[PDB]
Amino acid sequence: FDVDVALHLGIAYVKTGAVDRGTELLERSLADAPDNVKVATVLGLTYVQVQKYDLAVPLLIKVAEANPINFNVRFRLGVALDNLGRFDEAIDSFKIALGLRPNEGKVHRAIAFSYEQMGRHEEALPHFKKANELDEG
Repeated sequence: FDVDVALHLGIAYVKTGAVDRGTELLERSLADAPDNVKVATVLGLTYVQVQKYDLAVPLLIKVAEANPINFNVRFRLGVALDNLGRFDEAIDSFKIALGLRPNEGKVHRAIAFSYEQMGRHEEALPHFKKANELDEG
């Protein structure tokens, strides 16, 4: 069973719409199986850079299962989910990113925006507060 072929066969089914079938393959290529996980991490993060949020998400979710405590992966998966309009998933992933680094203001900010996009202003406020008291001064 060829893993390089699974990741790329996986990603093409995601873009195609069959997000179930691809994510099976993607999962099947990152296991505690390889280092294909490094390749999936760069693709995932790059797809968020290049605003292909559609595709970044399954990767970064399966990356996150395989490397559960990569801060940048939970943070950018948050950013991508937020751009897809999946705000609860985004807050949930930003919460974990803050768990790994409680003093990244950029993460309080992002979570404040996700709440606001749901029209939940009182919940946004403390994060806006913490976001501001976590840089100068």
